[PDB]
Amino acid sequence: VQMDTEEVREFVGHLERFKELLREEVNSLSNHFHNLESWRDARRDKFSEVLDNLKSTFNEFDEAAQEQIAWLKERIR
Repeated sequence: VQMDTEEVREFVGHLERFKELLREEVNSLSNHFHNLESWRDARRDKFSEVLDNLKSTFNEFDEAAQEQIAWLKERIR
């Protein structure tokens, strides 16, 4: 066999935990932020967006990670 399936299984598991953790952590952070009633200048607005470009980047990572996980699981046979 070429690939080492045990090594690959372990990485897949880790990729899975990492991508579930980050989505839950960024939702958490975002729900907290948008729930601040008293910070509402143009700075809050500048961060709202910085948070949004983080959220977009994670979900693109998420999508790319899911497709790699699929390929690797297939390779495993």
